[PDB]
Amino acid sequence: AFNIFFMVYFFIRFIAASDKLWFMLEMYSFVDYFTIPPSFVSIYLDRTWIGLRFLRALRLMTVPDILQYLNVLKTSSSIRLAQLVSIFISVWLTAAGIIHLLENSGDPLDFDNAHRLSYWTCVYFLIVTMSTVGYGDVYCETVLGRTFLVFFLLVGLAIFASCIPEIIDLIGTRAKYGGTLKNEKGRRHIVVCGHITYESVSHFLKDFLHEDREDVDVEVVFLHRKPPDLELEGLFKRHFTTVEFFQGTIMNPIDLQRVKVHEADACLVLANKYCQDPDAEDAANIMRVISIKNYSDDIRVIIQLMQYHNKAYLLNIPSWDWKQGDDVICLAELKLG
Amino acid sequence: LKVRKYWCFLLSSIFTFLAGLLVVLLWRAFAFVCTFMTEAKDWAGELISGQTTTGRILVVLVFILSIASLIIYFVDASSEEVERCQKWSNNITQQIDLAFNIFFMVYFFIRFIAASDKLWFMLEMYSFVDYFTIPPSFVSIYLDRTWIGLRFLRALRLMTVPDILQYLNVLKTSSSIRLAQLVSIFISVWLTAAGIIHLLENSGDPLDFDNAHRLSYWTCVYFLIVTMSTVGYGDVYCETVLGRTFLVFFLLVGLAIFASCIPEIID
Ligand SMILES: [K+]
Ligand SMILES: [K+]
Repeated sequence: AFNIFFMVYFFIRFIAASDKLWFMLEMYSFVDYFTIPPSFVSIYLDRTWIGLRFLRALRLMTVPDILQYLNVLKTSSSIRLAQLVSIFISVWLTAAGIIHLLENSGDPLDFDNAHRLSYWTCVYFLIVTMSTVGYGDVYCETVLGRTFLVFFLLVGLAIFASCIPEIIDLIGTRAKYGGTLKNEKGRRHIVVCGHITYESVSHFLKDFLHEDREDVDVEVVFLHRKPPDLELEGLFKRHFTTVEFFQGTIMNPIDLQRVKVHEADACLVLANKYCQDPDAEDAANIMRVISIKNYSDDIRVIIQLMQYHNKAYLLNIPSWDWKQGDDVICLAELKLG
Repeated sequence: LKVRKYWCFLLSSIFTFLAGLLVVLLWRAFAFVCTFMTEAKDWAGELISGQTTTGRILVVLVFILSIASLIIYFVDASSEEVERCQKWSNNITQQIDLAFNIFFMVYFFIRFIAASDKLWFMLEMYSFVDYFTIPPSFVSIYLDRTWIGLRFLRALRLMTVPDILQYLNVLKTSSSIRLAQLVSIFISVWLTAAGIIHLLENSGDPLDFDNAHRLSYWTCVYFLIVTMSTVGYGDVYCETVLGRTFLVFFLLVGLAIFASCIPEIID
């Protein structure tokens, strides 16, 4: 009865097929031609067999398509991985049906070397074959069945090594720096932004995390746009308990939320001493303070400034208060002073 | 074995596991429209954020004795019987496992009483194991019969072992800690899966209860070590239908898990 409105269902595909010839070998139509006549088989001789109806498992490859219709998996990335698992299950199940048929029926010549195998065993047979484990407790005995194992392993390995090594490998790779800063009860921390290099961070960490400093625990959060290099990565490893790095920009409001600016005690901005244009570096550093002050008014900001004449620009910020704790460290004025 | 009795033992595990599903979800959300607070601050440091003695002392007695609980589980794991009956008065180890769990099932209370998340804490990995092992403690007290149980899940406590190593400063470097993490899950998953294999094979299928193959825990660990390496000697293999279903699932999820983190961080 299910096939009654399925073999007329194929008619609507065949009646108005755009390609009258290329539609002959289409994957979904190919299965039906081997399953529709079996429907007529059980009506003229009163005898039914296992048949090729196990090929209906190939309809599972359309299952992810309906999931798009129901909006279960809206993202395209999830759809692509949902595709591959659909063929994997469909191929695994339809091959077990072939194994079940090629073993229980037996060879057409002698019809005596038939081994009783269950479909629950056939799926267990192939799952350990694909994993290349090979327990050997269950194995194929029919000559025709043995020929399939030789072919299907050969075509299966080639198919496995044709798409998975190129598209599955891309999905696995992901970034290692990111995510919201971990929160702790009674956690005091500061945010350091600006120029983040080895010989600049190390000097600051020597004094801030000094050996003889009396016991106060303040975490240090570094927010730099570029990922750290190997020279600086080792420095963070030696201070893993008190120093954490996050990839982002202090100018991005989203990245400000990631480092929990409003929870920070103070914000520190470092200046690039080796810059061709000190005025350009100072302008960028000052503009970082504006972003921090815009996000939170009552935040303490300490900035390294290259030139003395750029101090006046920081006074133009309405939220900049020297009495509240904001302070400017001018390298040129202090060094030559 | 007169009649099956592990079904109600698991039902008791089901009762307590689903008890949190009912006692918590029915009461928490009613107070929004219109002690717990003090002890939570201590418990956060008493269990997790302990530096010198608030957390370390409590942590030491939960994983060392869990390993001891695993050790005393091995002596009954090596036993041929899966559900044996014995007088629980003065056995060699029947008193200790219950006694160890006596201050473990009230230990879970301090986690549950002052849990920051009343609902999200239901499925946490360490709390998930207890809900399937705490009611088994009550199992052996009302019918005088003890079985293999789900106490093999205590092997998942080995994933906390590297955390204590940080407390004792055995592995100071962060790089050594990261690799020490991965080996901890690898051993914990390997041992806990062997316990499932031991239970799914010795107990047998619930329907017929005749196709049960005698397998030892020493054999089960050897069974999976060659399966993970994809060698497959075949000298030992699973015969139970339920056990065979696990091999199909665990290889599939194991290969996906193996190919999800090792290729990116181990490399
Ligand atoms: K093999
Ligand atoms: K093998």
